[PDB]
Amino acid sequence: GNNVVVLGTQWGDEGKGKIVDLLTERAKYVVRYQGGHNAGHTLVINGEKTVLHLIPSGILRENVTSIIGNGVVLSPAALMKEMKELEDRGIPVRERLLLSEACPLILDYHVALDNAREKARGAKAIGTTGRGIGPAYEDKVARRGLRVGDLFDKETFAEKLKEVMEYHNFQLVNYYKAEAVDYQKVLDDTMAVADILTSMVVDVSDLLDQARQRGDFVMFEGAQGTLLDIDHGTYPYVTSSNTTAGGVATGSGLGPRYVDYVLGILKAYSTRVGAGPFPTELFDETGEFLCKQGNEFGATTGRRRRTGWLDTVAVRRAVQLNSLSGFCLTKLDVLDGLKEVKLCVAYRMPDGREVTTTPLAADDWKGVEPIYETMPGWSESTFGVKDRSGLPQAALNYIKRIEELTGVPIDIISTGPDRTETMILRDPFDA
Amino acid sequence: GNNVVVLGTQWGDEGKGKIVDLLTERAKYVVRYQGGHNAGHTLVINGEKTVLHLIPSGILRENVTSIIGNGVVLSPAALMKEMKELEDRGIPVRERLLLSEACPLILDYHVALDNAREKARGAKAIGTTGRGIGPAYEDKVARRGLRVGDLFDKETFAEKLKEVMEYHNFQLVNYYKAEAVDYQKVLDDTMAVADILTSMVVDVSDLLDQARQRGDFVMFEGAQGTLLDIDHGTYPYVTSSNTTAGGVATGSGLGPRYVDYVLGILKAYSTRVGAGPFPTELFDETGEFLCKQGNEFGATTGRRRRTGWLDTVAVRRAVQLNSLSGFCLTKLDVLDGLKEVKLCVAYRMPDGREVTTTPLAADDWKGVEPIYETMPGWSESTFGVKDRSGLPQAALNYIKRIEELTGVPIDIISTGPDRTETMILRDPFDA
Ligand SMILES: Nc1nc2c(ncn2[C@@H]2O[C@H](COP(=O)(O)OP(=O)(O)O)[C@@H](O)[C@H]2O)c(=O)[nH]1
Ligand SMILES: Nc1nc2c(ncn2[C@@H]2O[C@H](COP(=O)(O)OP(=O)(O)O)[C@@H](O)[C@H]2O)c(=O)[nH]1
Ligand SMILES: O=P(O)(O)OC[C@H]1O[C@@H](n2cnc3c(OP(=O)(O)O)ncnc32)C[C@@H]1O
Ligand SMILES: O=P(O)(O)OC[C@H]1O[C@@H](n2cnc3c(OP(=O)(O)O)ncnc32)C[C@@H]1O
Ligand SMILES: O=CN(O)CC(=O)O
Ligand SMILES: O=CN(O)CC(=O)O
Ligand SMILES: [Mg+2]
Ligand SMILES: [Mg+2]
Repeated sequence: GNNVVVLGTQWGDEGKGKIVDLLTERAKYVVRYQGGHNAGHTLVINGEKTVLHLIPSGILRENVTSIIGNGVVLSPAALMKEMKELEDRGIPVRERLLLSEACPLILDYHVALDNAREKARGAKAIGTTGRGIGPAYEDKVARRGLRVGDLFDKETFAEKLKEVMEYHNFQLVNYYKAEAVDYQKVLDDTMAVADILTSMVVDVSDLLDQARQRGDFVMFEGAQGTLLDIDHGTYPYVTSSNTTAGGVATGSGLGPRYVDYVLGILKAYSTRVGAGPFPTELFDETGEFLCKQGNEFGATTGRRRRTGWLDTVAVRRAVQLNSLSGFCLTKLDVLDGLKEVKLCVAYRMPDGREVTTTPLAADDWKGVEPIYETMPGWSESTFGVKDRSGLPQAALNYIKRIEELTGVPIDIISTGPDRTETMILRDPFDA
Repeated sequence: GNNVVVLGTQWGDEGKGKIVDLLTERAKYVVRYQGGHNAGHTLVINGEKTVLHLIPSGILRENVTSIIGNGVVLSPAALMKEMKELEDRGIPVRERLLLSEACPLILDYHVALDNAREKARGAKAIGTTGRGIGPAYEDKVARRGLRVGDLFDKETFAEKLKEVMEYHNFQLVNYYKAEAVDYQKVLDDTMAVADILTSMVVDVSDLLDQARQRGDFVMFEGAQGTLLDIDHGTYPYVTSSNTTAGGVATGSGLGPRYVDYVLGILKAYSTRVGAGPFPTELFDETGEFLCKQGNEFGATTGRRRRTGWLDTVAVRRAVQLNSLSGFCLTKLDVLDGLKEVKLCVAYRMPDGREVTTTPLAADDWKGVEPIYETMPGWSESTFGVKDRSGLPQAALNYIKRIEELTGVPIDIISTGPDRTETMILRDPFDA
């Protein structure tokens, strides 16, 4: 179909950035619909690396108009920092990026709050990226938050900013005993980039509606992953937005009935950065192997990622929540050399029951044990293979099993960080 | 289709409760996906009235399983209050109601906070229903909020409740100078109903997925209305949840691609309860007429509702945001006796431009003027008419014009508060 959603079926870092950059060759628009700069999407073109955070992954293509939708919490600072970094590399961001006036603004005090809250949790810290994401979504739903639209009146903005900061600082100092955030500083930093930021404003809801009516190709790019979903993830160890497919509509304004295909980015194994339940987590040599071979370190915080086997129980939950149309199996090449590979096919509950369904809130995942199916690995190299024909049978079997267990086909297979180290068996845009 | 969404295309109170109760005769499930008890849905069967708030509008049908989805903020108090009221009237709520463990809990301190925040806004008060809705969504996205799932461990719950209340009370007394909320009282009130509440818990995401695979008829019932949407409504004069169609997926767990038909409940004229922009608002005799004839008073707060002409510009925004399949025109009977009727077809911006599109944030609606198309009214009574044949031509013309202006057909016409005072031209379930 014309409207394709690319999102993470696990705990993020599945390879959304690459696949979005890969598939947008035919797209007219690329749209981020939730999250903020907590995301870290890595693109590699002819060996050249690019890490995006707030800026959509279609920014490297000039035929594409990248769009930061209303569902996104936007940090003017982060935007300018990335804009300048990309512009110095020949990417004219301002010319291909548009954003929603309904976007909530992330400012310094949000970060201070983020840090304070994480501190107060002590050993039970969520392990946020400390980018102020949570607090920004909080001011939004509370209805005191600032939005891009507020910037259109420099005067009234300063007033609104002043009272909201008086509100937060009171808490930062009196309740948390932390430094206060300077009103004037935040006002100046923001005012220094107001004209640039506002010149990219557009009515995204309307734009996407017109694009749909014209049959334009639109790609929605998700951030984080399904199990980090504020509603359906391992609460409270989740992000504060809806990472699941439903967030596409709320975060862009496109009517939900206009989603044609949902592509789940599925990593051949599992990773998680931040605290929280991880049934198939490995602490042995294999885990260490995955981390090393997969270069698993947060593209945003650089923190070492927790590793584990692919979890079919957890992935099946992602199938139903996102009404997945197909998967894109990534980093299959990272498993090369393993004597055997395992995939969780069931959970052994603390009371002894065997289930094929996942617990909701984090607490409920306690004591849950993974039940594995063990398959033969392969010594052959699959790195960069662009044809299923060039893959070992053990790998094909592993692929087929995943499909059988999930009931969803694997339409794309990635064998390397580069845009071309991939094999598209079925393109979402014409499927 | 099998999955039909019924939601408000305006500012709420369009008549969602009636139409849901009307159409669920063929439904297996009815699902609320956002909001809380701030909603007020009025059902009238053979003259008998029922006002629901938290409880879905399919509760009066025994063949229907009502479901409070995860997107809903749930007040244990409100639930029990409604449960007992309905049970004393022969409606065995506990036997036909199921709810999500992922639902955030609304407790007394949320109400206190709600009241405090509204006080702090002074003359710029949002005009919330003071039910604690906003604060509950705030604790949720912040990830400190309590959920139905937490109730499964009475011990750990008290601990979690204790620390979150210490957090909020600090603010209530030190920052707002308001009374504190008693921890023990909240703990006892909640514990007094824990067993009842938890006995209705079910995995809603999974349930709806199985129901979809079986082809069961599912009706999603929205609360509030499109322009009250936290993202797309007249911010900050909106509710704190996504009232638009996209909220169906995030608030229930059903994959977005599984929405078959979206039915927009459209009142023949406009009403708004709470502060905020209202372009076609009438302060004359006609406005007073609408209020009186339409018995316009919040079914939840009893507050007099602001009235005005039907706004096609604002409604068109609802068309695209919700990817509407059709409308259900309600309270056509309330216009009987008017010499002429008007419908806004364009906006005159403050700078002089004529536009057919709506402003986003409230501030941006300032100075906006409505441009009307005036049509002849009708003296004939349309109350209770169950056949389009029994409607005056002027009414048919008014109906056709609405369709022409919006590009969406009016599949149902309501002519009275009773379930039967209606005419279904096309049923969403088989259309
Ligand atoms: N070996 C290998 N690396 C890949 C593949 N696809 C992506 N990567 C790399 O894996 C990492 C994924 O992290 P990240 O970019 O945070 O994923 P995202 O957050 O989903 O965009 C990046 O460093 C990519 O360059 C693949 O198929 N094979
Ligand atoms: N005259 C008339 N009243 C109606 C009709 N449909 C519903 N009502 C009444 O209009 C009111 C609508 O308010 P409310 O129930 O809050 O609407 P909701 O919040 O969308 O469910 C109720 O008192 C209904 O009984 C209709 O077609 N005609
Ligand atoms: O900062 P936060 O409040 O969102 O942290 C809350 C939890 O969310 C985790 N986190 C946040 N963003 C991403 C991420 O984004 P990507 O690159 O788009 O896939 N990939 C992986 N993990 C992520 C870290 C915390 O446990
Ligand atoms: O209490 P709140 O925070 O949601 O108030 C924020 C604003 O939302 C308005 N409000 C809330 N719920 C409803 C409503 O629900 P219904 O019966 O389902 O249609 N119908 C009409 N207006 C409503 C009142 C405030 O301006
Ligand atoms: O690329 C995003 N993450 O992995 C998050 C982080 O770096 O913490
Ligand atoms: O029926 C719901 N509303 O009208 C809200 C209120 O009563 O304030
Ligand atoms: Mg990443
Ligand atoms: Mg109502």
